[PDB]
Amino acid sequence: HHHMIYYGTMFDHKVRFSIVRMREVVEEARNRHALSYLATVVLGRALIGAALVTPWLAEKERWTLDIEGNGPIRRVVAQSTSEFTVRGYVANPKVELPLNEKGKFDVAGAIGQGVLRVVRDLGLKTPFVSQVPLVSGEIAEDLAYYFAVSEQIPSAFSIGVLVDSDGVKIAGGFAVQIIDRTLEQEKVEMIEKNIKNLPSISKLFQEAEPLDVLERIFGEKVGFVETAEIKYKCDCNREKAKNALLVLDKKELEDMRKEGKGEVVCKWCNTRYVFSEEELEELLKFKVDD
Amino acid sequence: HHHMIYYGTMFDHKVRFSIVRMREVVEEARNRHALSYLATVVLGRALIGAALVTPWLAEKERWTLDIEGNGPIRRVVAQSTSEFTVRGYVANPKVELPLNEKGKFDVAGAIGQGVLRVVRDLGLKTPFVSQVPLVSGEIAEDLAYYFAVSEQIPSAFSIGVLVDSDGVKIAGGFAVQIIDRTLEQEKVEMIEKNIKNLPSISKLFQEAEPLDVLERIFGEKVGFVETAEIKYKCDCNREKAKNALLVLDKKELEDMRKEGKGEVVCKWCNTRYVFSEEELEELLKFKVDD
Ligand SMILES: [Cl-]
Ligand SMILES: [Cl-]
Ligand SMILES: [Zn+2]
Ligand SMILES: [Zn+2]
Repeated sequence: HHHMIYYGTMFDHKVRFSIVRMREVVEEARNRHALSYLATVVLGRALIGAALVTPWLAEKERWTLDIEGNGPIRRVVAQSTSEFTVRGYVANPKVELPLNEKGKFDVAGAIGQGVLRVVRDLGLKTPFVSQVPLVSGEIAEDLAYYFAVSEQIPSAFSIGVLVDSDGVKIAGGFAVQIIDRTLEQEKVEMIEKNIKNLPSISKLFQEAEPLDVLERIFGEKVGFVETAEIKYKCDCNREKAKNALLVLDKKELEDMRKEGKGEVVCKWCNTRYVFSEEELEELLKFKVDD
Repeated sequence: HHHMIYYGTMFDHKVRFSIVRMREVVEEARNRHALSYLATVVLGRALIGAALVTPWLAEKERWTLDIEGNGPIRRVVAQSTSEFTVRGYVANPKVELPLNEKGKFDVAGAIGQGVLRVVRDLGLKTPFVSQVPLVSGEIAEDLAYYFAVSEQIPSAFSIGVLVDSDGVKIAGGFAVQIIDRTLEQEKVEMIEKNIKNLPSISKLFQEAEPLDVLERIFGEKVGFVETAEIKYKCDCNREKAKNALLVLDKKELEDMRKEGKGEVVCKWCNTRYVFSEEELEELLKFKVDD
Protein backbone atom coordinates (compact mmCIF):
# COMPACT_ATOMS: atom_id res chain seq x y z
CA HIS A 1 0.00 0.00 0.00
CA HIS A 2 1.58 3.21 -1.29
CA HIS A 3 -0.91 5.54 0.46
CA MET A 4 -0.85 4.28 4.08
CA ILE A 5 0.03 5.73 7.49
CA TYR A 6 0.76 3.62 10.60
CA TYR A 7 0.68 5.13 14.12
CA GLY A 8 0.70 4.52 17.85
CA THR A 9 2.58 5.32 21.07
CA MET A 10 5.40 3.76 23.07
CA PHE A 11 6.56 3.78 26.67
CA ASP A 12 3.34 4.25 28.64
CA HIS A 13 2.14 6.79 26.07
CA LYS A 14 5.02 9.28 26.55
CA VAL A 15 6.14 8.87 22.95
CA ARG A 16 3.98 8.94 19.80
CA PHE A 17 4.96 7.75 16.33
CA SER A 18 3.76 8.04 12.71
CA ILE A 19 5.19 6.31 9.60
CA VAL A 20 3.86 6.76 6.06
CA ARG A 21 4.34 5.35 2.58
CA MET A 22 2.65 7.67 0.11
CA ARG A 23 4.27 7.57 -3.29
CA GLU A 24 0.83 7.50 -4.90
CA VAL A 25 -0.20 10.78 -3.24
CA VAL A 26 3.03 12.56 -4.23
CA GLU A 27 2.78 11.12 -7.73
CA GLU A 28 -0.72 12.69 -7.98
CA ALA A 29 0.57 16.06 -6.86
CA ARG A 30 3.33 15.81 -9.47
CA ASN A 31 0.85 15.06 -12.24
CA ARG A 32 -1.86 17.55 -11.23
CA HIS A 33 0.65 20.40 -11.01
CA ALA A 34 3.07 19.16 -13.70
CA LEU A 35 5.89 19.52 -11.15
CA SER A 36 9.57 19.45 -12.11
CA TYR A 37 11.73 16.78 -10.42
CA LEU A 38 12.98 19.35 -7.93
CA ALA A 39 9.51 20.69 -7.19
CA THR A 40 8.31 17.13 -6.75
CA VAL A 41 10.85 16.54 -3.97
CA VAL A 42 10.23 19.88 -2.23
CA LEU A 43 6.44 19.65 -2.23
CA GLY A 44 6.57 15.86 -1.61
CA ARG A 45 8.56 16.36 1.55
CA ALA A 46 6.11 19.01 2.66
CA LEU A 47 3.12 16.67 1.91
CA ILE A 48 4.78 13.84 3.87
CA GLY A 49 5.23 16.31 6.76
CA ALA A 50 1.57 17.23 6.84
CA ALA A 51 0.57 13.56 6.48
CA LEU A 52 2.64 12.47 9.40
CA VAL A 53 0.74 14.74 11.85
CA THR A 54 -2.75 13.63 10.66
CA PRO A 55 -3.36 11.11 13.46
CA TRP A 56 -2.94 13.84 16.04
CA LEU A 57 -5.18 16.51 14.57
CA ALA A 58 -8.41 17.57 16.36
CA GLU A 59 -11.84 16.82 14.87
CA LYS A 60 -12.31 18.62 11.54
CA GLU A 61 -8.88 20.30 11.82
CA ARG A 62 -7.06 21.61 8.77
CA TRP A 63 -3.32 21.75 9.48
CA THR A 64 -1.20 23.82 7.03
CA LEU A 65 2.58 23.94 6.67
CA ASP A 66 3.57 27.17 4.87
CA ILE A 67 7.28 27.57 4.14
CA GLU A 68 8.24 30.83 2.50
CA GLY A 69 11.75 31.93 1.44
CA ASN A 70 13.93 33.76 -1.05
CA GLY A 71 15.07 30.72 -3.10
CA PRO A 72 13.62 30.25 -6.58
CA ILE A 73 10.73 28.00 -5.42
CA ARG A 74 9.53 31.00 -3.27
CA ARG A 75 6.73 29.16 -1.42
CA VAL A 76 5.79 25.59 -0.39
CA VAL A 77 2.33 24.90 1.08
CA ALA A 78 1.06 21.53 2.35
CA GLN A 79 -2.25 20.96 4.09
CA SER A 80 -3.54 17.85 5.89
CA THR A 81 -6.85 17.04 7.58
CA SER A 82 -8.30 14.94 10.37
CA GLU A 83 -9.83 12.83 7.51
CA PHE A 84 -6.33 11.70 6.51
CA THR A 85 -6.28 13.77 3.28
CA VAL A 86 -3.64 16.15 1.91
CA ARG A 87 -3.27 18.85 -0.71
CA GLY A 88 -0.50 21.31 -1.55
CA TYR A 89 1.26 23.55 -4.03
CA VAL A 90 4.47 25.53 -4.69
CA ALA A 91 4.84 29.05 -6.06
CA ASN A 92 7.20 27.83 -8.80
CA PRO A 93 6.25 24.38 -10.06
CA LYS A 94 8.94 24.40 -12.78
CA VAL A 95 11.89 25.24 -10.50
CA GLU A 96 15.27 23.63 -11.51
CA LEU A 97 18.69 23.83 -9.80
CA PRO A 98 21.97 21.93 -9.91
CA LEU A 99 22.15 18.98 -7.53
CA ASN A 100 23.84 19.76 -4.26
CA GLU A 101 27.42 18.70 -3.53
CA LYS A 102 26.30 15.24 -2.34
CA GLY A 103 24.24 14.80 -5.51
CA LYS A 104 20.83 15.19 -3.99
CA PHE A 105 18.01 17.49 -5.06
CA ASP A 106 18.82 20.96 -3.59
CA VAL A 107 15.70 21.40 -1.46
CA ALA A 108 17.46 23.89 0.88
CA GLY A 109 18.61 25.99 -2.12
CA ALA A 110 15.12 25.86 -3.67
CA ILE A 111 13.64 27.38 -0.53
CA GLY A 112 16.49 29.72 0.42
CA GLN A 113 16.41 32.01 3.45
CA GLY A 114 13.02 32.16 5.15
CA VAL A 115 10.48 30.96 7.60
CA LEU A 116 8.11 28.10 8.46
CA ARG A 117 4.45 28.62 9.45
CA VAL A 118 1.96 26.15 10.89
CA VAL A 119 -1.72 27.16 10.66
CA ARG A 120 -4.08 25.22 12.88
CA ASP A 121 -7.68 25.70 11.73
CA LEU A 122 -9.81 24.09 14.44
CA GLY A 123 -13.26 25.63 13.94
CA LEU A 124 -12.67 28.96 15.83
CA LYS A 125 -13.28 32.31 14.12
CA THR A 126 -9.63 32.49 12.96
CA PRO A 127 -6.86 29.84 13.09
CA PHE A 128 -3.84 29.53 15.40
CA VAL A 129 -0.76 30.49 13.44
CA SER A 130 2.80 29.92 14.65
CA GLN A 131 5.90 31.08 12.75
CA VAL A 132 9.54 30.11 13.27
CA PRO A 133 12.78 30.84 11.35
CA LEU A 134 14.00 28.01 9.14
CA VAL A 135 16.73 25.79 10.66
CA SER A 136 18.11 24.18 7.44
CA GLY A 137 15.46 24.37 4.69
CA GLU A 138 15.44 20.53 4.26
CA ILE A 139 11.83 20.63 5.69
CA ALA A 140 12.12 17.62 8.07
CA GLU A 141 14.39 19.34 10.54
CA ASP A 142 12.60 22.65 10.14
CA LEU A 143 9.33 20.97 11.15
CA ALA A 144 10.93 19.15 14.13
CA TYR A 145 12.17 22.57 15.31
CA TYR A 146 8.63 24.03 15.03
CA PHE A 147 7.37 21.16 17.25
CA ALA A 148 10.15 21.52 19.83
CA VAL A 149 9.82 25.28 20.11
CA SER A 150 6.10 26.18 19.47
CA GLU A 151 4.45 23.02 20.83
CA GLN A 152 7.10 21.93 23.30
CA ILE A 153 7.10 18.47 21.76
CA PRO A 154 10.64 17.19 21.14
CA SER A 155 10.57 15.61 17.70
CA ALA A 156 12.42 13.78 14.98
CA PHE A 157 11.17 13.76 11.41
CA SER A 158 12.82 11.74 8.70
CA ILE A 159 11.46 12.26 5.16
CA GLY A 160 12.48 11.21 1.62
CA VAL A 161 11.24 11.45 -1.96
CA LEU A 162 12.74 9.41 -4.76
CA VAL A 163 11.55 10.36 -8.25
CA ASP A 164 12.76 9.50 -11.81
CA SER A 165 11.38 9.62 -15.38
CA ASP A 166 8.74 6.95 -14.62
CA GLY A 167 7.52 9.13 -11.69
CA VAL A 168 7.64 9.03 -7.91
CA LYS A 169 9.22 5.75 -6.62
CA ILE A 170 9.33 6.55 -2.90
CA ALA A 171 7.63 9.21 -0.89
CA GLY A 172 7.59 8.41 2.79
CA GLY A 173 8.90 9.14 6.22
CA PHE A 174 8.40 8.96 9.96
CA ALA A 175 7.86 11.12 12.99
CA VAL A 176 8.79 10.36 16.58
CA GLN A 177 7.64 12.81 19.25
CA ILE A 178 7.96 13.03 23.01
CA ILE A 179 4.60 14.12 24.30
CA ASP A 180 5.52 13.58 27.95
CA ARG A 181 8.91 14.96 28.84
CA THR A 182 9.19 12.95 32.07
CA LEU A 183 10.31 10.13 29.75
CA GLU A 184 13.49 8.44 31.10
CA GLN A 185 16.67 10.02 29.61
CA GLU A 186 18.04 6.62 28.55
CA LYS A 187 14.90 5.97 26.47
CA VAL A 188 15.42 9.50 25.03
CA GLU A 189 19.10 8.80 24.29
CA MET A 190 18.46 5.37 22.79
CA ILE A 191 15.68 6.70 20.52
CA GLU A 192 17.95 9.55 19.45
CA LYS A 193 20.82 7.13 18.70
CA ASN A 194 18.71 4.54 16.83
CA ILE A 195 17.20 7.25 14.53
CA LYS A 196 20.53 8.98 13.86
CA ASN A 197 21.84 5.53 12.87
CA LEU A 198 19.17 4.88 10.21
CA PRO A 199 19.84 5.35 6.50
CA SER A 200 17.96 8.11 4.68
CA ILE A 201 14.36 7.28 3.72
CA SER A 202 15.16 6.69 -0.01
CA LYS A 203 17.45 3.87 1.04
CA LEU A 204 15.70 2.70 4.25
CA PHE A 205 12.27 2.26 2.60
CA GLN A 206 13.73 0.00 -0.16
CA GLU A 207 15.17 -2.27 2.60
CA ALA A 208 12.64 -2.34 5.42
CA GLU A 209 8.88 -2.58 6.04
CA PRO A 210 7.34 0.23 8.13
CA LEU A 211 6.99 -1.94 11.25
CA ASP A 212 10.57 -3.16 11.08
CA VAL A 213 11.75 0.42 10.63
CA LEU A 214 9.89 1.26 13.86
CA GLU A 215 11.46 -1.74 15.68
CA ARG A 216 14.83 -0.29 14.82
CA ILE A 217 13.87 3.09 16.28
CA PHE A 218 12.56 1.78 19.61
CA GLY A 219 15.00 -1.08 20.20
CA GLU A 220 12.07 -3.51 20.54
CA LYS A 221 8.98 -4.22 18.39
CA VAL A 222 6.08 -1.79 18.75
CA GLY A 223 2.78 -2.85 20.31
CA PHE A 224 -0.52 -1.57 19.00
CA VAL A 225 -0.54 0.18 15.67
CA GLU A 226 -3.43 1.88 13.87
CA THR A 227 -3.46 2.50 10.07
CA ALA A 228 -5.23 4.81 7.68
CA GLU A 229 -5.31 5.62 3.99
CA ILE A 230 -3.79 9.00 3.00
CA LYS A 231 -5.43 10.57 -0.04
CA TYR A 232 -4.84 13.64 -2.16
CA LYS A 233 -8.07 15.60 -1.89
CA CYS A 234 -9.35 19.11 -2.53
CA ASP A 235 -12.77 20.64 -1.73
CA CYS A 236 -12.95 22.91 -4.81
CA ASN A 237 -15.95 22.66 -7.15
CA ARG A 238 -17.65 24.76 -9.81
CA GLU A 239 -19.98 26.51 -7.45
CA LYS A 240 -16.89 27.71 -5.54
CA ALA A 241 -15.19 28.79 -8.76
CA LYS A 242 -18.25 30.84 -9.72
CA ASN A 243 -18.13 32.49 -6.25
CA ALA A 244 -14.47 33.22 -6.75
CA LEU A 245 -15.45 35.23 -9.82
CA LEU A 246 -18.31 36.97 -8.07
CA VAL A 247 -15.87 38.59 -5.62
CA LEU A 248 -13.91 40.15 -8.52
CA ASP A 249 -14.47 43.75 -9.58
CA LYS A 250 -17.11 44.36 -12.29
CA LYS A 251 -14.25 45.60 -14.56
CA GLU A 252 -12.35 42.27 -14.35
CA LEU A 253 -15.49 40.35 -15.24
CA GLU A 254 -16.18 42.72 -18.17
CA ASP A 255 -12.65 42.16 -19.48
CA MET A 256 -13.13 38.37 -19.40
CA ARG A 257 -16.54 38.83 -21.11
CA LYS A 258 -14.91 40.72 -23.98
CA GLU A 259 -12.11 38.14 -23.97
CA GLY A 260 -14.84 35.57 -24.69
CA LYS A 261 -14.14 33.49 -21.53
CA GLY A 262 -13.12 33.51 -17.85
CA GLU A 263 -10.92 30.94 -16.11
CA VAL A 264 -10.39 30.04 -12.43
CA VAL A 265 -7.61 27.55 -11.60
CA CYS A 266 -7.68 26.02 -8.10
CA LYS A 267 -4.20 26.59 -6.67
CA TRP A 268 -4.38 23.40 -4.57
CA CYS A 269 -5.15 20.83 -7.24
CA ASN A 270 -4.70 22.81 -10.48
CA THR A 271 -8.28 22.16 -11.59
CA ARG A 272 -9.38 24.67 -14.20
CA TYR A 273 -12.91 26.08 -14.42
CA VAL A 274 -13.86 27.74 -17.69
CA PHE A 275 -16.84 30.09 -17.98
CA SER A 276 -18.54 31.19 -21.22
CA GLU A 277 -19.54 34.70 -22.33
CA GLU A 278 -23.14 33.97 -21.32
CA GLU A 279 -22.14 32.69 -17.89
CA LEU A 280 -20.09 35.88 -17.37
CA GLU A 281 -23.02 38.01 -18.56
CA GLU A 282 -25.11 36.17 -15.92
CA LEU A 283 -22.63 36.93 -13.13
CA LEU A 284 -22.40 40.61 -14.22
CA LYS A 285 -26.20 40.90 -14.38
CA PHE A 286 -26.22 39.45 -10.84
CA LYS A 287 -23.63 42.06 -9.70
CA VAL A 288 -25.98 44.92 -10.77
CA ASP A 289 -29.20 43.29 -9.44
CA ASP A 290 -27.41 42.60 -6.12
CA HIS B 1 6.93 56.13 41.35
CA HIS B 2 4.61 56.17 38.35
CA HIS B 3 6.87 54.26 35.94
CA MET B 4 7.70 51.21 38.05
CA ILE B 5 7.56 47.45 37.87
CA TYR B 6 7.90 44.95 40.77
CA TYR B 7 8.53 41.26 40.18
CA GLY B 8 9.37 37.88 41.72
CA THR B 9 8.13 34.33 42.15
CA MET B 10 6.09 32.38 44.67
CA PHE B 11 5.82 28.78 45.89
CA ASP B 12 9.27 27.35 45.12
CA HIS B 13 9.45 29.28 41.86
CA LYS B 14 6.35 27.60 40.34
CA VAL B 15 4.55 30.96 39.98
CA ARG B 16 5.93 34.27 38.75
CA PHE B 17 4.37 37.71 39.19
CA SER B 18 4.73 41.23 37.78
CA ILE B 19 2.94 44.42 38.94
CA VAL B 20 3.39 47.83 37.33
CA ARG B 21 2.42 51.42 37.93
CA MET B 22 3.08 53.43 34.85
CA ARG B 23 0.79 56.43 34.40
CA GLU B 24 3.77 58.53 33.31
CA VAL B 25 4.54 56.14 30.48
CA VAL B 26 0.93 56.02 29.26
CA GLU B 27 0.68 59.82 29.67
CA GLU B 28 3.69 60.28 27.35
CA ALA B 29 2.20 57.97 24.69
CA ARG B 30 -0.98 60.05 24.88
CA ASN B 31 0.88 63.33 24.36
CA ARG B 32 3.32 62.10 21.66
CA HIS B 33 0.46 60.62 19.63
CA ALA B 34 -2.21 63.13 20.68
CA LEU B 35 -4.43 60.18 21.63
CA SER B 36 -8.15 60.51 22.21
CA TYR B 37 -9.48 59.30 25.55
CA LEU B 38 -10.52 55.98 24.10
CA ALA B 39 -7.21 55.43 22.20
CA THR B 40 -5.38 56.30 25.43
CA VAL B 41 -7.15 53.44 27.23
CA VAL B 42 -6.73 50.92 24.37
CA LEU B 43 -3.04 51.64 23.78
CA GLY B 44 -2.42 52.05 27.53
CA ARG B 45 -3.73 48.61 28.29
CA ALA B 46 -1.58 47.18 25.54
CA LEU B 47 1.55 49.08 26.80
CA ILE B 48 0.84 47.80 30.34
CA GLY B 49 0.58 44.25 28.89
CA ALA B 50 3.94 44.60 27.16
CA ALA B 51 5.52 46.10 30.35
CA LEU B 52 4.28 43.28 32.55
CA VAL B 53 6.26 40.64 30.59
CA THR B 54 9.58 42.65 30.55
CA PRO B 55 11.20 40.83 33.56
CA TRP B 56 10.89 37.58 31.65
CA LEU B 57 12.30 38.50 28.24
CA ALA B 58 15.55 37.03 26.90
CA GLU B 59 18.67 39.30 26.70
CA LYS B 60 18.19 41.94 23.95
CA GLU B 61 14.66 40.74 23.19
CA ARG B 62 12.00 42.93 21.67
CA TRP B 63 8.53 41.57 22.48
CA THR B 64 5.64 42.99 20.42
CA LEU B 65 1.86 42.71 20.98
CA ASP B 66 0.02 43.27 17.74
CA ILE B 67 -3.80 43.23 18.01
CA GLU B 68 -5.59 43.66 14.70
CA GLY B 69 -9.40 43.84 14.24
CA ASN B 70 -12.34 45.27 12.38
CA GLY B 71 -13.37 47.91 14.95
CA PRO B 72 -12.69 51.60 14.26
CA ILE B 73 -9.28 51.62 16.02
CA ARG B 74 -8.12 48.90 13.51
CA ARG B 75 -4.75 48.08 15.03
CA VAL B 76 -3.01 48.25 18.41
CA VAL B 77 0.73 47.60 18.69
CA ALA B 78 2.83 47.62 21.86
CA GLN B 79 6.49 46.71 22.08
CA SER B 80 8.59 46.10 25.22
CA THR B 81 12.28 45.27 25.65
CA SER B 82 14.68 43.51 27.95
CA GLU B 83 15.89 47.04 29.00
CA PHE B 84 12.46 47.69 30.53
CA THR B 85 11.37 50.20 27.88
CA VAL B 86 8.19 50.38 25.83
CA ARG B 87 6.76 52.02 22.76
CA GLY B 88 3.50 51.69 20.87
CA TYR B 89 0.88 53.12 18.50
CA VAL B 90 -2.68 52.64 17.20
CA ALA B 91 -3.88 52.88 13.62
CA ASN B 92 -6.58 55.42 14.58
CA PRO B 93 -5.40 57.75 17.35
CA LYS B 94 -8.59 59.91 17.22
CA VAL B 95 -11.08 57.04 17.59
CA GLU B 96 -14.22 57.77 19.64
CA LEU B 97 -17.20 55.58 20.55
CA PRO B 98 -20.06 55.73 23.09
CA LEU B 99 -19.26 54.31 26.50
CA ASN B 100 -20.27 50.65 26.96
CA GLU B 101 -23.38 49.80 28.96
CA LYS B 102 -21.44 49.81 32.28
CA GLY B 103 -20.10 53.31 31.49
CA LYS B 104 -16.55 52.26 30.71
CA PHE B 105 -14.45 53.04 27.57
CA ASP B 106 -15.42 50.52 24.87
CA VAL B 107 -12.07 48.88 24.28
CA ALA B 108 -13.72 45.71 22.88
CA GLY B 109 -15.84 47.81 20.49
CA ALA B 110 -12.81 49.84 19.43
CA ILE B 111 -10.94 46.63 18.46
CA GLY B 112 -13.83 44.59 17.13
CA GLN B 113 -13.45 41.11 15.69
CA GLY B 114 -9.90 40.03 15.15
CA VAL B 115 -6.67 38.46 16.32
CA LEU B 116 -3.77 38.84 18.71
CA ARG B 117 -0.12 38.37 17.65
CA VAL B 118 3.03 38.16 19.77
CA VAL B 119 6.37 38.72 18.01
CA ARG B 120 9.46 37.58 19.87
CA ASP B 121 12.55 39.12 18.35
CA LEU B 122 15.48 37.32 20.06
CA GLY B 123 18.41 37.93 17.69
CA LEU B 124 17.67 35.11 15.21
CA LYS B 125 17.32 35.86 11.44
CA THR B 126 13.57 36.41 11.81
CA PRO B 127 11.41 36.50 14.94
CA PHE B 128 9.05 33.99 16.52
CA VAL B 129 5.45 34.92 15.82
CA SER B 130 2.35 33.43 17.35
CA GLN B 131 -1.26 34.36 16.44
CA VAL B 132 -4.45 33.51 18.31
CA PRO B 133 -8.05 34.59 17.92
CA LEU B 134 -9.23 37.29 20.34
CA VAL B 135 -11.17 36.02 23.30
CA SER B 136 -12.94 39.28 24.39
CA GLY B 137 -11.03 42.30 23.00
CA GLU B 138 -10.40 43.80 26.46
CA ILE B 139 -6.65 42.96 26.02
CA ALA B 140 -5.93 41.49 29.51
CA GLU B 141 -7.85 38.31 28.85
CA ASP B 142 -6.74 38.05 25.23
CA LEU B 143 -3.09 38.12 26.46
CA ALA B 144 -3.80 35.59 29.20
CA TYR B 145 -5.18 33.25 26.49
CA TYR B 146 -2.10 33.75 24.29
CA PHE B 147 0.02 32.65 27.28
CA ALA B 148 -2.17 29.63 28.18
CA VAL B 149 -2.35 28.33 24.60
CA SER B 150 0.89 29.33 22.79
CA GLU B 151 3.32 29.30 25.70
CA GLN B 152 1.52 26.80 27.90
CA ILE B 153 1.74 29.22 30.80
CA PRO B 154 -1.55 29.53 32.61
CA SER B 155 -1.94 33.21 33.31
CA ALA B 156 -4.00 36.02 34.80
CA PHE B 157 -3.59 39.64 33.73
CA SER B 158 -5.47 42.52 35.33
CA ILE B 159 -5.07 45.88 33.60
CA GLY B 160 -6.66 49.34 33.98
CA VAL B 161 -6.17 52.86 32.64
CA LEU B 162 -7.97 55.90 34.20
CA VAL B 163 -7.70 59.07 32.15
CA ASP B 164 -9.56 62.52 32.39
CA SER B 165 -9.06 66.08 31.07
CA ASP B 166 -5.89 66.59 33.14
CA GLY B 167 -4.58 63.34 31.59
CA VAL B 168 -3.72 59.86 32.72
CA LYS B 169 -4.42 59.23 36.40
CA ILE B 170 -3.79 55.49 36.67
CA ALA B 171 -2.18 53.15 34.16
CA GLY B 172 -1.23 49.91 35.89
CA GLY B 173 -1.80 46.24 36.30
CA PHE B 174 -0.50 42.85 37.23
CA ALA B 175 0.30 39.44 35.78
CA VAL B 176 0.33 36.09 37.62
CA GLN B 177 1.65 33.04 35.68
CA ILE B 178 2.09 29.39 36.45
CA ILE B 179 5.46 28.44 35.05
CA ASP B 180 5.44 24.98 36.69
CA ARG B 181 2.10 23.25 36.33
CA THR B 182 2.94 20.66 39.02
CA LEU B 183 1.88 23.44 41.46
CA GLU B 184 -0.66 22.12 44.03
CA GLN B 185 -4.32 22.56 42.89
CA GLU B 186 -5.28 24.30 46.15
CA LYS B 187 -2.66 27.05 45.57
CA VAL B 188 -4.01 27.28 41.96
CA GLU B 189 -7.60 27.55 43.32
CA MET B 190 -6.74 30.11 46.02
CA ILE B 191 -4.79 32.32 43.60
CA GLU B 192 -7.70 32.16 41.12
CA LYS B 193 -10.22 32.99 43.87
CA ASN B 194 -8.13 35.83 45.31
CA ILE B 195 -7.63 37.49 41.90
CA LYS B 196 -11.31 37.08 40.91
CA ASN B 197 -12.22 38.78 44.17
CA LEU B 198 -10.13 41.89 43.49
CA PRO B 199 -11.60 45.21 42.37
CA SER B 200 -10.69 46.43 38.91
CA ILE B 201 -7.28 48.18 38.68
CA SER B 202 -8.77 51.77 38.49
CA LYS B 203 -10.35 51.19 41.84
CA LEU B 204 -7.72 48.82 43.47
CA PHE B 205 -4.68 51.00 42.65
CA GLN B 206 -6.36 54.01 44.40
CA GLU B 207 -6.69 51.84 47.56
CA ALA B 208 -3.65 49.53 47.72
CA GLU B 209 0.11 49.69 47.34
CA PRO B 210 1.54 47.18 44.81
CA LEU B 211 2.98 44.89 47.51
CA ASP B 212 -0.29 44.80 49.46
CA VAL B 213 -2.13 43.99 46.22
CA LEU B 214 0.24 41.01 45.80
CA GLU B 215 -0.37 39.93 49.46
CA ARG B 216 -4.06 39.82 48.62
CA ILE B 217 -3.39 37.62 45.55
CA PHE B 218 -1.15 35.04 47.27
CA GLY B 219 -2.90 34.87 50.66
CA GLU B 220 0.39 35.77 52.39
CA LYS B 221 3.02 38.50 51.86
CA VAL B 222 5.44 37.91 48.99
CA GLY B 223 9.12 37.26 49.54
CA PHE B 224 11.98 38.61 47.45
CA VAL B 225 10.94 41.30 44.99
CA GLU B 226 12.90 43.07 42.26
CA THR B 227 12.05 46.49 40.76
CA ALA B 228 12.79 48.34 37.56
CA GLU B 229 11.91 51.63 35.87
CA ILE B 230 9.65 51.38 32.79
CA LYS B 231 10.36 54.14 30.25
CA TYR B 232 8.81 55.14 26.98
CA LYS B 233 11.62 54.82 24.44
CA CYS B 234 12.11 54.73 20.67
CA ASP B 235 15.32 54.14 18.62
CA CYS B 236 14.42 56.38 15.69
CA ASN B 237 16.80 59.18 14.75
CA ARG B 238 17.49 61.34 11.72
CA GLU B 239 19.98 58.96 10.13
CA LYS B 240 17.17 56.35 10.11
CA ALA B 241 14.68 58.82 8.67
CA LYS B 242 17.10 59.68 5.85
CA ASN B 243 17.50 55.93 5.14
CA ALA B 244 13.72 55.54 5.15
CA LEU B 245 13.64 58.06 2.31
CA LEU B 246 16.49 56.37 0.44
CA VAL B 247 14.40 53.18 0.08
CA LEU B 248 11.64 55.14 -1.70
CA ASP B 249 11.34 55.21 -5.49
CA LYS B 250 13.19 58.02 -7.28
CA LYS B 251 9.74 59.35 -8.36
CA GLU B 252 8.46 59.79 -4.76
CA LEU B 253 11.62 61.75 -3.84
CA GLU B 254 11.21 63.89 -6.99
CA ASP B 255 7.64 64.79 -6.01
CA MET B 256 8.74 65.85 -2.51
CA ARG B 257 11.58 67.85 -4.12
CA LYS B 258 9.10 69.87 -6.21
CA GLU B 259 6.83 70.06 -3.14
CA GLY B 260 9.74 71.92 -1.47
CA LYS B 261 10.08 69.36 1.38
CA GLY B 262 9.93 65.76 2.62
CA GLU B 263 8.60 64.44 5.93
CA VAL B 264 9.11 61.16 7.76
CA VAL B 265 7.04 60.61 10.90
CA CYS B 266 8.08 57.73 13.18
CA LYS B 267 5.00 55.60 13.78
CA TRP B 268 6.23 54.57 17.26
CA CYS B 269 6.78 57.96 18.87
CA ASN B 270 5.30 60.41 16.31
CA THR B 271 8.62 62.26 15.90
CA ARG B 272 8.65 64.15 12.59
CA TYR B 273 11.75 64.56 10.45
CA VAL B 274 11.71 67.38 7.87
CA PHE B 275 14.10 67.44 4.89
CA SER B 276 14.86 70.44 2.66
CA GLU B 277 14.94 70.66 -1.13
CA GLU B 278 18.74 70.54 -1.06
CA GLU B 279 18.74 67.45 1.21
CA LEU B 280 16.31 65.76 -1.23
CA GLU B 281 18.52 66.75 -4.16
CA GLU B 282 21.40 65.17 -2.20
CA LEU B 283 19.54 61.88 -1.73
CA LEU B 284 18.43 61.86 -5.43
CA LYS B 285 22.02 62.53 -6.57
CA PHE B 286 22.81 59.48 -4.36
CA LYS B 287 19.97 57.45 -6.01
CA VAL B 288 21.56 57.70 -9.49
CA ASP B 289 25.08 57.37 -7.99
CA ASP B 290 24.27 54.03 -6.23
CL1 LIG C 1 6.60 5.19 -0.54
CL1 LIG D 1 -0.48 54.02 37.80
ZN1 LIG E 1 -8.95 22.20 -6.01
ZN1 LIG F 1 10.45 57.06 17.03
